[PDB]
Amino acid sequence: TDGLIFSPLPQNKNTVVRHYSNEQEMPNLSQMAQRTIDFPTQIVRVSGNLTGLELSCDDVENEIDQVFSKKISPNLFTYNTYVSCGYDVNDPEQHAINFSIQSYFDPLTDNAVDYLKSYLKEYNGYNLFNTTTLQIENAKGIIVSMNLNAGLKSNPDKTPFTLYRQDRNNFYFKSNFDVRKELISDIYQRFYSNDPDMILPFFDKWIFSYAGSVYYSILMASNYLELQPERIFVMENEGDIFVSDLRYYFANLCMKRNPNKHCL
Amino acid sequence: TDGLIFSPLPQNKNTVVRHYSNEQEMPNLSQMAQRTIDFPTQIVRVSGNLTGLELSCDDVENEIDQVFSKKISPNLFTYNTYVSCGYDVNDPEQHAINFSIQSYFDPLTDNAVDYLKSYLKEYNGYNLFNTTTLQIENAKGIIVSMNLNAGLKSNPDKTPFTLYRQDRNNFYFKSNFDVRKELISDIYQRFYSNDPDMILPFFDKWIFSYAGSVYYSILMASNYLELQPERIFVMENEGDIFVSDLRYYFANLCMKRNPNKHCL
Repeated sequence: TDGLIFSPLPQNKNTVVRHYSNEQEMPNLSQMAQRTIDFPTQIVRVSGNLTGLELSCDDVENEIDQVFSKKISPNLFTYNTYVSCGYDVNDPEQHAINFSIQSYFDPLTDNAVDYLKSYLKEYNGYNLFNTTTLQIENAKGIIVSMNLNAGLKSNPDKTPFTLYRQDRNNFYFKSNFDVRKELISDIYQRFYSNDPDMILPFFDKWIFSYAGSVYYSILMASNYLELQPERIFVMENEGDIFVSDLRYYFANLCMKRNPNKHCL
Repeated sequence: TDGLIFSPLPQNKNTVVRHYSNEQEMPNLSQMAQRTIDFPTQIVRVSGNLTGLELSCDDVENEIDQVFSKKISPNLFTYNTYVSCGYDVNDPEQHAINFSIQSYFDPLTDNAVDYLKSYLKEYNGYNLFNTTTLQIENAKGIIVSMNLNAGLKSNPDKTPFTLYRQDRNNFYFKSNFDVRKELISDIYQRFYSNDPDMILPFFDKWIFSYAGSVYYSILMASNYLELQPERIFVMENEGDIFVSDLRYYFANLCMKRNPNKHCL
């Protein structure tokens, strides 16, 4: 209802999907302080045609889970991973015909970085089904292009609301780890506050430099806010960006968390 | 008003702003095809503290227009320029205390490229007020992070409306010239259509691959659309991005242009 909400994943016919994530967990700053060096976000964007290989999607997904997903633990990494396998519904054995892996993940500590370098030594480039390779890439960086909605939602259980104002701001980060350490932590600490000396400086930092002044009136009139931090991964090659289908946004139900029913 | 609408940030207090652009001109694909030289988008992001120099904002704005804006003609360039000057409101002369130039522009013809290279040799690095220099930079490329709003606007003359759905999609372009040639032209040609075989394939191309299907219902229910194509200029240095405060969006007042008063 309120808090972090993940967008629904892509719907497709005759597909087994496995989805694994701990990104809903709040950033734990005490844990991330144990990483003392920058490390790039790891990106997987792999797919392949399996037609004729006589694999089942159970085999495909179990093998990917064994060489990738089960090696990335929620206690060492923040990750969001989506593994798809399409099958031939008309094939008497319903063999797989394709698969895809989409993932981003970040080591959370220096020890996690150590583990990661050993995992990569073993599995980067792993041959998947003699069709493609498990290629784990370094994102060069990430551009967050963040949208803010402020408005009045009559019915909190439904999607429509009266949009009063929309703003965009854009920031470059070295990694999704830094996004979580700096931006996501601050959303939790100050975006869900009705203390004016918390939320308005939050607006000045992330929306625009005097947004606190502009939004005081707007927050008094509003009861519902959203932040959509679109994460645009900047890859090494010129012109190569990656935006995962794995999205999240923040809904702020002021009407339910504050006595005055509004956001200030 | 509908079509391209400029959306600068709310003007800071005690500021003189001049805004110059021909970007509201629709793309003419036949004219744009006459350019054979790929050229990067030109970027100006200049600012300086003028406190104590006893300049008026008129002095500032006229000097900038003489060495910059007047030199970039709308018949050789597509440009968008915002020149700001803050003044000391309590100073009896209200002297200037700061200024900024924000601009992006593209040569429209091979001859315009010729003029540009000569203009740059003369004026790149020009001394502005013994405080900073006029620097024109090459954008490496542009990431467009485009937002779509669809909803129900009761009163077309005011801002609020009932938001039904929002989507983001992201694209890389080499230049703003390419953005206008590919995306902006298509906005004019198909987004401003109530032909389902025009607008819904537009959605399939630019929003997401089956957006026509999902939006069919929503466009029948909606009467108001917006596209916010945020242009994130990627500069040469790693981690260096530029977003101008000069934004534009496209409003589509389906109530004013279509017989059944809705977007389909």
